[PDB]
Amino acid sequence: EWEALEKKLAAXESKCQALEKKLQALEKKLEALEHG
Amino acid sequence: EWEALEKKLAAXESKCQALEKKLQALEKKLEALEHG
Amino acid sequence: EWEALEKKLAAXESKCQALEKKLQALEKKLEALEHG
Ligand SMILES: [Zn+2]
Ligand SMILES: [Zn+2]
Ligand SMILES: [Zn+2]
Repeated sequence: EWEALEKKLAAXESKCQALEKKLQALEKKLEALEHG
Repeated sequence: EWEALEKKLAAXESKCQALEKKLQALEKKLEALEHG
Repeated sequence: EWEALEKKLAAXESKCQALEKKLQALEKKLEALEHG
């Protein structure tokens, strides 16, 4: 299913970008603890 | 290689889902420190 | 665009692998705090 694969890849991209931002948010909190 | 691309995309999905759960597990530990 | 989808999937893979390593790096720092 070609069109379904295109959409799956786009969802792939969205989920990774959301995880990158969630990792940055946790890094901010961890750094506050590390330098507190 | 069409069939190889389908499988690569499925592995893609599995790895992201595993990373999302690993991020949740680290968030739990960080929150315990933040509110300790 | 078949060739563009192949490349997008490869970028997908690279970004997940980079995020896995970033999560490991944050886990190392969190563990230092947790056992400090
Ligand atoms: Zn630091
Ligand atoms: Zn908190
Ligand atoms: Zn620990």
